[PDB]
Amino acid sequence: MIVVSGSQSQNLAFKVAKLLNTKLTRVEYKRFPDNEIYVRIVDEINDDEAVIINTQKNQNDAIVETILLCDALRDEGVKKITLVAPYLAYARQDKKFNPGEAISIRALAKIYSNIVDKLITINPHETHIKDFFTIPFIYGDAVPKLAEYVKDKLNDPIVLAPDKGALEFAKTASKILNAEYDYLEIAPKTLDAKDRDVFIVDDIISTGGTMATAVKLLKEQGAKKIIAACVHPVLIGDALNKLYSAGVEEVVGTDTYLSEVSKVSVAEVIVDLL
Amino acid sequence: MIVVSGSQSQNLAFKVAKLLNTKLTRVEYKRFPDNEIYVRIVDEINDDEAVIINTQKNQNDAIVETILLCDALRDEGVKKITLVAPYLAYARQDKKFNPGEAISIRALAKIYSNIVDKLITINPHETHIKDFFTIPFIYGDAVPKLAEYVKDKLNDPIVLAPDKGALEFAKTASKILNAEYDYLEIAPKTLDAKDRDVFIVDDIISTGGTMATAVKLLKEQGAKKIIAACVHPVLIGDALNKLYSAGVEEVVGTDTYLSEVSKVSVAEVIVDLL
Amino acid sequence: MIVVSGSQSQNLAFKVAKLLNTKLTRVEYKRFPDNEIYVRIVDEINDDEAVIINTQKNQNDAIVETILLCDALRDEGVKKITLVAPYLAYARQDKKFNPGEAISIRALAKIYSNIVDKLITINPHETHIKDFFTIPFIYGDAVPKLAEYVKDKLNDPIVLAPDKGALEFAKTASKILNAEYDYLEIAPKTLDAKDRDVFIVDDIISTGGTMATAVKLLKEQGAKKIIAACVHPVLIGDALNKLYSAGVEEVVGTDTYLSEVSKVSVAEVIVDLL
Amino acid sequence: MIVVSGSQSQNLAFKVAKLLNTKLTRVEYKRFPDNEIYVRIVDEINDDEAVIINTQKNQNDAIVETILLCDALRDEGVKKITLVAPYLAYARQDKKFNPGEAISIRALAKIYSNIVDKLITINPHETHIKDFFTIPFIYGDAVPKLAEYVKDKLNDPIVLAPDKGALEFAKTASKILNAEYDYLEIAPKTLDAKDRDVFIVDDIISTGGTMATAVKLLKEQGAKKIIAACVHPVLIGDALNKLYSAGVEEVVGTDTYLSEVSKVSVAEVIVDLL
Ligand SMILES: Nc1ncnc2c1ncn2[C@@H]1O[C@H](COP(=O)(O)O)[C@@H](O)[C@H]1O
Ligand SMILES: Nc1ncnc2c1ncn2[C@@H]1O[C@H](COP(=O)(O)O)[C@@H](O)[C@H]1O
Ligand SMILES: Nc1ncnc2c1ncn2[C@@H]1O[C@H](COP(=O)(O)O)[C@@H](O)[C@H]1O
Ligand SMILES: Nc1ncnc2c1ncn2[C@@H]1O[C@H](COP(=O)(O)O)[C@@H](O)[C@H]1O
Ligand SMILES: O=C[C@H](O)[C@H](O)[C@H](O)COP(=O)(O)O
Ligand SMILES: O=C[C@H](O)[C@H](O)[C@H](O)COP(=O)(O)O
Ligand SMILES: O=C[C@H](O)[C@H](O)[C@H](O)COP(=O)(O)O
Ligand SMILES: O=C[C@H](O)[C@H](O)[C@H](O)COP(=O)(O)O
Repeated sequence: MIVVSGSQSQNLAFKVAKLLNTKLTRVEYKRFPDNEIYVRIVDEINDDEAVIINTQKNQNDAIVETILLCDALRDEGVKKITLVAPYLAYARQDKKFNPGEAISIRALAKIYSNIVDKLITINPHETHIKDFFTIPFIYGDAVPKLAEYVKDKLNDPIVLAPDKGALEFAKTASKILNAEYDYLEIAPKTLDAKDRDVFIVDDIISTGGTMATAVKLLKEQGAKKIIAACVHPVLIGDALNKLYSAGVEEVVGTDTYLSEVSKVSVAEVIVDLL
Repeated sequence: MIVVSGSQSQNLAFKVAKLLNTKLTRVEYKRFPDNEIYVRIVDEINDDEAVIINTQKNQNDAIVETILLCDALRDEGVKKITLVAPYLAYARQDKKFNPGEAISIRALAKIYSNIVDKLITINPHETHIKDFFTIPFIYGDAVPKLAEYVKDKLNDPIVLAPDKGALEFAKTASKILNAEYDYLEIAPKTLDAKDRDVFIVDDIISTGGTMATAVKLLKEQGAKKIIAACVHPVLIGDALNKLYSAGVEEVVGTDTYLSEVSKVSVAEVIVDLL
Repeated sequence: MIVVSGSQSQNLAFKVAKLLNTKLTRVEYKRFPDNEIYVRIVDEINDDEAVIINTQKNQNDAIVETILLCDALRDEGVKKITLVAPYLAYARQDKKFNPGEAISIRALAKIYSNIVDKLITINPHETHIKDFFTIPFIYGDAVPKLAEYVKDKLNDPIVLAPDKGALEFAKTASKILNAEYDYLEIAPKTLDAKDRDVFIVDDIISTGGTMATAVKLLKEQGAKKIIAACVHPVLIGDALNKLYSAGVEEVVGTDTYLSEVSKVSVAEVIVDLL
Repeated sequence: MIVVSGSQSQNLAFKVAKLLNTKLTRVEYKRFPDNEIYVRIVDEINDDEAVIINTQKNQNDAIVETILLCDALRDEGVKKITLVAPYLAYARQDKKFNPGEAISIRALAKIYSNIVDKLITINPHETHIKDFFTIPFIYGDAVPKLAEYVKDKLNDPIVLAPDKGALEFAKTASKILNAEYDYLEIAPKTLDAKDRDVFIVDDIISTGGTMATAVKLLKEQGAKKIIAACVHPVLIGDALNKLYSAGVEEVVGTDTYLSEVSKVSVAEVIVDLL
């Protein structure tokens, strides 16, 4: 297998290819004057199985660039193309939340199904979206790498899921830290934050309103050191400043989405799925 | 048939639907906080044949937005979807100009072929790109509307094609103005600009280097009033200022690509192809 | 005086320089790889009084590009620089609408005051913002050019201001069309739309919610042909589609802000203010 | 003193305020529908001396946002405002490299001089640009934090400055690693890479052409483990992929400019300058 760097995951692709003990296939990427995307496989591709690693922070650009990379790889032989999209755009469009809406991830699933043979992503908004794929849909989990990152800096804490739906993440981290978990329902459904360190984990932190709320509250409940983590740190606008004011000790996310707090890497999570 | 407005051609769609004596189907379009595209068909769709009019100035956004609109229309019935993309992005990637390059328009042609039943565009960079489509590929011509726009403001001129490859456009306009045509090869292959009004037409004006050159020269040859026209006025950066300095009297383009000189509309050119 | 083209008003600058019977001073503009702005005065500047015409659709880019152009012009002699900013960004920040907010136009007024000797803009959100300038603050009005555009296509109509604060524009247009004016307060404070053509004018159409409302209502009141006009057609997202569905016959704006309906030019309005 | 977070340095501001044992002043930042910037100081400001930390990756946005934050802080009391701009945009425009060009950093220096009382930046392209400021112009150095980062992972290496002008950085790092330094002039002016680990440091890595070259060469000269570092990792386009192919073992930059390799923080470098 050869590893192809997408434009948006050049360092993750490198880390992955390093773990796989492979040389990174040089791939040229540029924008024409009008801004159109240009991809070209510089190195020679003997192997006929390629792995494309390109996250989708810039949703549309990533989608079109992937469509073009596939065309260039097929045209170079490669019988099997595996697409690694750490952050998969449009996954929040599970269903028709209103009449006339378009189920985005479904439409794109159809396209991915005709251009790549396998799709691997990290912590999708919803795993049921696999039903839309006529190809293998793999999803790894980074919560554990997050749990490990903070296990070092939290004195016997309690894991908390901002909302009941994030409970699974809380539990997972809970296991790796040997702590107790629970979720907010506003106050924790069971446990009490009084005088304890807290580790709040969720899959995404977008505007930061969900966490800001949990953080502010937990502090008012007498919690001590609090660290907020998430797989995809979208952190829009002043999200970070929002959490920092709320009192968090630190905010930490992975490199599935570039942010000022993408301290944890999913490189290994990806390698084990290949 | 119903006319669906893409986000990038809202006024052209209106003009077209007006000519077709149809009501414009209200279509909701917005961006989520993270910038993902959101489309929703607000009005009810009884008819089962829709026409999508969305040019691609923002190449990637237009492509993904089209992919989502189709998904929403199929999901609403509509057995036949005709996509009108006045300006078709990635059409300059005709072939592999180097080993390892991706034939962009080919890859996207494959996608258009699986999501729409027919594709109509105005003055593609190359018409041979139809070979890539497993569906009807129609291409109209706006040169005539351009010729008509200036016939009014040029005292017995001569039509000129910047390069030999733009000759066809020159001739076409030439016919509608009853003037003589020719092309630059640097000087006009035959005719002479001395003391005459000149109408230079080409399909695209990107950086403006091609025209700036023709204009500067023709002026040095004693040409009088010069008007530069093109179907797609990409006009990147200081392109316009470049031509104005060169001495053009006016620059005029159509509405297939929004610019400060999109004075001519292709609405009717489109209607006749439907 | 010499006319300097900003990057965002290249065609307006040309039209203005044409009316002033002057040659447009060639100005180079480009972006470095990292996207920083680069300006260079290509032609020689003997005259010591320059006029910069650069609207601010891309607010921040326009502000910094203006800051750099001034530096280049002073460095070339030019004792007096007049800045023409058809659309003046940040003008909606009149005052502190909340404790801790920044009065944007005030901060920028201070900057304009130290880099240009005179500022001319078309239809500011609020004219009181002149108090913030330690230099001459001129503001022209395009409503008349708008009134003239439609006088040709509306059978004895009535001018309407969407809100009481847009009354002034309604009246102005009212005068040039000899029709009666009035404003919505929801229904017209006096006149009745029943069986009449309507011309609704306002200074800005952003999301389109204000007009969409007026249009829908007036139609329900039995109005006939309706045309919506505005000086600055910001028309965000699906604004146009919104108005078209509401039933407007046409939407028309000026070239102070590039849109698909910038059919009217303020070139002359500007020339008379110089 | 209070620490104000700019939108582009929210995490660095937090780290700095943490080191300063101060609470981060909550600052609201958002974009209106048309994209204009909106800033509001949410918390109360008793102290009359503020420190603004906002790097300029998005050059123009950062400049205007700073102009607005100052206006809001003065309006809140604050007699002294210190601006920390880790990465200072437009610093490469030292002088007029051509007739008619604008000395960008000079024009902006004038503005910074009238809105802030002190300016602190990390590793400017040129320090002579201080001549343009009528206020205190401080510049810290991150090379040492970079040297420290790699001292841990390089077996007795040699520090190399890509070009003679980056020599100073090489020497600095050289001191902290006790290794020998030198520069490329193509080959190293003195030392030889044969069988040795190499640490190449420069202030900026933009397109990556400078380093890619050094790396490729040094490898051809038999160098072993090579690590490339820089203060500002602009890393445009495929820059990283370019270096990785060239053979670098790792690329590392600071958080003055967000990138996928901003592993080293300048928080402390900044704190010591306050
Ligand atoms: N990229 C996005 N950002 C924010 N909201 C989204 C996005 N994509 C879809 N949505 C909406 O988010 C809501 C998600 O509901 P849920 O999955 O239950 O959290 C629906 O109203 C979706 O239309
Ligand atoms: N969007 C674009 N802008 C500029 N050049 C392009 C674009 N798409 C492709 N090209 C290149 O333009 C050249 C076109 O050659 P031709 O079609 O003969 O004019 C080839 O080197 C293409 O790779
Ligand atoms: N560019 C903008 N777009 C939308 N709203 C804005 C903009 N600039 C300021 N505002 C806000 O618009 C409101 C305008 O009130 P008014 O001037 O009475 O219409 C205040 O809450 C301002 O903060
Ligand atoms: N942001 C930038 N990116 C790339 N080049 C720039 C930038 N700003 C200025 N320049 C140009 O870079 C060259 C720098 O020369 P030097 O400072 O000797 O490396 C001059 O021709 C400048 O006009
Ligand atoms: O179930 C979990 C929710 O989807 C996330 O908590 C939510 O998407 C995060 O959004 P925000 O940070 O803007 O509150
Ligand atoms: O054959 C015609 C050429 O393709 C066009 O003249 C060319 O694409 C226009 O480009 P520019 O205005 O940047 O010179
Ligand atoms: O007084 C007039 C109002 O300021 C305008 O009607 C308003 O700003 C237009 O905004 P929108 O088109 O988003 O409703
Ligand atoms: O003196 C040092 C040079 O300014 C830098 O080496 C240069 O600016 C880096 O540019 P690039 O990575 O695009 O070669």
